[PDB]
Amino acid sequence: LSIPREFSNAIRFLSIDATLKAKSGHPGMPMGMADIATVLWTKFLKHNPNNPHWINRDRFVLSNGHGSMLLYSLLHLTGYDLSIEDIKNFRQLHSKTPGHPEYGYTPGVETTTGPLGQGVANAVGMALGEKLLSDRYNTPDLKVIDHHTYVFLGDGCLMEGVSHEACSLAGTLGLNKLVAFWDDNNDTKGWFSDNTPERFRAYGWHVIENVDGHDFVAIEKAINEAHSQQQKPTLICCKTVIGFGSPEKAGTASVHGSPLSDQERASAAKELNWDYQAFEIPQDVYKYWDAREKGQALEANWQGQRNLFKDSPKFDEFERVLSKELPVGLESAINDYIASQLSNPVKVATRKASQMVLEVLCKNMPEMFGGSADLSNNTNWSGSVWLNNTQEGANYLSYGVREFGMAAIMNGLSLYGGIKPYGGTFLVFSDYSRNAIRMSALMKQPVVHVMSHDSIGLGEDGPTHQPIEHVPSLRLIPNLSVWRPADTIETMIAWKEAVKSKDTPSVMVLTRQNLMPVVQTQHQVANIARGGYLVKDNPDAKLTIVATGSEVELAVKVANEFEKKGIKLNVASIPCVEVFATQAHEYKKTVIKDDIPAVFVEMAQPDMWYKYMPKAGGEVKGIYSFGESAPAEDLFKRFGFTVENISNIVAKYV
Amino acid sequence: SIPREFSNAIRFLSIDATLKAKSGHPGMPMGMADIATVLWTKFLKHNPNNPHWINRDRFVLSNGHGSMLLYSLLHLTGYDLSIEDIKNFRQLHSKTPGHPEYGYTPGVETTTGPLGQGVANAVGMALGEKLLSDRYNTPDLKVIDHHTYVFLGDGCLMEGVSHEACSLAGTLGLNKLVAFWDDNNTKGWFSDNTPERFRAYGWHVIENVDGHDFVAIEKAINEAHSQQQKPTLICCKTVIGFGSPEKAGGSPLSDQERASAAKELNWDYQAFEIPQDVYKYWDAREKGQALEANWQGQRNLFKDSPKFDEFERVLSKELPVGLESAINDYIASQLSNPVKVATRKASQMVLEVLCKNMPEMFGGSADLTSNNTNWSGSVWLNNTQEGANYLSYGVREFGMAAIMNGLSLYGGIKPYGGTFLVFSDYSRNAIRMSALMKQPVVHVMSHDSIGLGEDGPTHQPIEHVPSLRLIPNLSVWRPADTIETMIAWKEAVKSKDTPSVMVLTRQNLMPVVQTQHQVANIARGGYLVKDNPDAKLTIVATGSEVELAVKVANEFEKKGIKLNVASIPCVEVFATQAHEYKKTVIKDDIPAVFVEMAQPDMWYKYMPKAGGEVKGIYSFGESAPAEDLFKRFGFTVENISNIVAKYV
Repeated sequence: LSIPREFSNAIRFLSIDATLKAKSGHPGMPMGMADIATVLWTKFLKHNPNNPHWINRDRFVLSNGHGSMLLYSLLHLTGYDLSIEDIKNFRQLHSKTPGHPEYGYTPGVETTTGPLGQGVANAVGMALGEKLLSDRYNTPDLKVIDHHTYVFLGDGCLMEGVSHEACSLAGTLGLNKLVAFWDDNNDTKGWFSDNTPERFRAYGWHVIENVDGHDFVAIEKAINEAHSQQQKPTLICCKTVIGFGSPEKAGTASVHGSPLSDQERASAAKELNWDYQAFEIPQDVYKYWDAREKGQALEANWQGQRNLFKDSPKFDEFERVLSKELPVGLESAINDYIASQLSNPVKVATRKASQMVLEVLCKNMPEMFGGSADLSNNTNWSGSVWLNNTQEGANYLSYGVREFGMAAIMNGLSLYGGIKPYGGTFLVFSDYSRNAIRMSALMKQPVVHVMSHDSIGLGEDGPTHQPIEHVPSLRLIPNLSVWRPADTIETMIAWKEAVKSKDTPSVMVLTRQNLMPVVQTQHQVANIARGGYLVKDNPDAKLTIVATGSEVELAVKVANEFEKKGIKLNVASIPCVEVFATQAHEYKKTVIKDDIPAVFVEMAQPDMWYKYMPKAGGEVKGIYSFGESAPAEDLFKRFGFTVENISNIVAKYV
Repeated sequence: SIPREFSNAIRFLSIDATLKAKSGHPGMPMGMADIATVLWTKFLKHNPNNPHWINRDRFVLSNGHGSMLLYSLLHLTGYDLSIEDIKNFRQLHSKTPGHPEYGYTPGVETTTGPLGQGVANAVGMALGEKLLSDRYNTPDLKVIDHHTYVFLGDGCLMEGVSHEACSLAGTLGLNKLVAFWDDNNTKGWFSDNTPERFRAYGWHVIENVDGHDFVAIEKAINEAHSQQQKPTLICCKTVIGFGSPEKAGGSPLSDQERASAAKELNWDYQAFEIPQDVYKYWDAREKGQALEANWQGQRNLFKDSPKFDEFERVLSKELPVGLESAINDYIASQLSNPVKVATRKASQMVLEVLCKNMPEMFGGSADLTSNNTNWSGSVWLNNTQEGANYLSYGVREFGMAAIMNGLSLYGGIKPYGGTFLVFSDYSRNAIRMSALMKQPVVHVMSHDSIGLGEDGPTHQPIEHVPSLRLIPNLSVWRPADTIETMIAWKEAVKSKDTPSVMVLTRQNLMPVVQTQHQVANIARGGYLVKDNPDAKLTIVATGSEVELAVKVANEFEKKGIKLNVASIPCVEVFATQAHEYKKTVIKDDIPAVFVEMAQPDMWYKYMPKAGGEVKGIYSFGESAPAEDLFKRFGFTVENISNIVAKYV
């Protein structure tokens, strides 16, 4: 039953040989962690290479940088559809083997890593997912969800603040099926001197210190100990030698950089008694590693549980949430809400409009899992049950003041399956969580990032809290829909589009201050989903005011003033530029007519609006400075967002 | 020895100001008033008549929902912050904005709002004191010697940037830094053993200090001062809203609740009324004026020392007189001896010159270990303190940026620091705060585009350049070659009130600057690399795309068609130029094609009357060698020529 080093050395040589060929990538960390990986993957991991999508598989995340070949080696050796040729094309065009692992095509890659720290937070989100689905669907007689989450992490991950956010939260939530392995291979002394075990005990984790990461038996015992934990997530502190097996390179961290020379490879092969040439793996080694037969048996055993679940009360819901389809009754519920708003219009902040909408969505969607990062701006609904207080039926989480951690955990929840996460903070704090938002876009995960307090209209908190560049800065991120609704019906349509989206995350940009309703007609409702539409449509319009969010009501008031003077204006609302940009050419030119001027009005940095300037010309009115601490009314006067000032601008053209 | 009446003064100014503003939070000031009273009246070395006194202790309020605590302290000790100012809390143009802002309010050391960063700024200020004291003190004469204090709250501790800054402060042994934690009456989301965490960082921790017991507080601060090697965290148990019968344990109190607190705390004064005995206890002008006068004598003893002139120059924020000639010589050398290098390498070559001439420059990078931020004279603080002019911050991009803000505020130090451009997403708000605080920090950002190749989409910027151009008061330089890189760095170090981002390539680039007439216009942010009277179209480009534009123009030249080529190394500076110049560089009556390996939607602003189009990138990047990516994304002489050929 003992594991010969030969079997782990297969990882070391595939990693060395691949990086040498690519002249790019790093073999040090894979050489350091190969024995740990061998024990975990061959003695514990529950997985099926023939079905990387098996819903009860253990989840594995490689969070730490460089060392991508560790994961590709594991997937190849165990029999996933990742070939020796793919390994020979590590870091080349379109391959299954990019320099950093990418979720979505390579079989068995659970998340996209590269930026440090976020892999650990994604793993936290995956472990939370397992907890949530097991709670939702298991019964005393039948467990259909029951598995672990494993993550490998390094010193760089531990230095990153997002690791503090995610691991502090993992400890509070008691994610006992989360097991982390730290590659403790240390020049870090000059800048990294934390007592890491003490830090993790401070988070309420179980910590296993001083595990020899090159001793197969010690590693196995540590994993056994981790499995016995009923209450706390576990950190296994694995002492390793970076570049283990290389007499010349072992322990230098220069091996954490460049590939090995031809001569160093041969020297490593001598030191390790490895008899094989580049990319050659003997059949004996493949025989130990291949997990196809065992994995088929594991899934077949679990299928027995799924069959027992057939026809149970929550079976149809389970199938539906896993399929990612919306409930059949949602459309009718949404139309009823919109009809109610047309009948009895209200003047409310869009943060409140969003809360009213979530009452409708969450009643109808058991998969929705909300949250907020504070010490909850309208992210809760009447039926919210906070996981902080209650395990039973939990559908909401207060993340504390952890904006980046919240965003990266939600990426893990989205990847996990059966869950539609959304989570709120003030829009300025998108600066803290920015790269996790980008990652939701890159991984095509339709997370909803709810961002309140969207402009100088928030008033007295002042310039540190007032967004200026934020809305357009988020518009620049590929594959991210930025919705900035004007009123309760625009807010409903924006959320509908956001939850319907299969592959694109959204930002929901919401006001502090109350706004008068602007949508008047059922005809406008379908056009709101087109991202831009006419609030005022006059055949003899002389100019278009184009606005979003809180500026649409300002535009209407100005159009009212000009109406009195016998001058017709059009008013266009563009609640989502990204969506509007994809519409038909003819449609876009009906909303922003090409042969009359346009004035673009938005309380944000307005340079991007010149893209939409009609042939007839016009100008943009935005904000280019930081804000000020004052009541909202005084700020609107100071920055020129007044009926009088916008009228004076329009007057230049008509 | 301290009557509660004297700390209750902070409580009532805070309650009364927030009630009048109908905005703001009196709870935290009510909880921390006794801790602040001991600190400020028994320990803080300061001069209300000169908030810029070089050897003052620095105080930082990191925590939110507590602005009135700081305004009360400044007012009572005698700073130029009046009762009238306090009556205008949160009102337009007042000296008492809702969150403290550096620059106008006297005695406010940093701008705080977003949580966690105050702590990192304080770490930077304590690092600053250590650097200047190492540079200028001798065993016989201490010119710089003072403490750094920071108040912080639960939200600050939950933020990741607190982990980055406090981990590093422990490693660096900043023993003159003392932090106070408002551990007030949330285990559902915050259950850390905070003392154990801080001991794990190498801090000295004082637990269970009663925050309403004046004697216990003073004992704790004395204990912190005895620390020779570690920064100290003092854990203070407080009652939020302390003094209020209805609220004790962020909304302004009602008139009725104010009257109640007053009865409870035995405060018999009206709104904003402060009695003589309170001012007599608190006012610090006499003791402060003498503190400074004494020190200005130590300063005068320093007058004969070899490092005195330098000390005075860096505190003044003046550049050395020989710098201008050194830079010109460099530029003339490059025109005489062109080389094809990455701008990352050009930047390192420039720093050789700048750092040799400017001892105040303090570099750093965020890694385990291709920014090229070190120069041959680099001495890493991680290895030795004697002569240290560089720090490895570890994998701590946000903490590095926030610490650099603290170093810049501190004085006598010109920080710059490097990470990959994509990771500006991690440190983004600290970059914004450098802009808001008018601190001329240089944020050095390498690996600027899909040109970095194999590391792939998680590492390749797309939206980053334009996303940073949107930040108010931030100059984004994207130089094309060695001379543009030198001019960009020159402008960045000359800037008094505006931070810069230096955007640099991984991959090599051929020289584009040819003449001194061009050199003279690079500092205008945009200029013509090729200027032809018969030009049919302009290719407008930045950074690595300028050489592509030049190659395309040279191909058209062979067929008898002349093009203009404009290089725009800094859009923010170009935008400030005269109208005539901008419409000369981008000639208004011929089409333009904008070429840049970034999201290009902002370039429509510069489209000439004659029209044209943009060529940028709208998708994520990809893992492949750079040459293969340029073919897929269309950044080739062939494709750009095909676009130009639509117009000419």
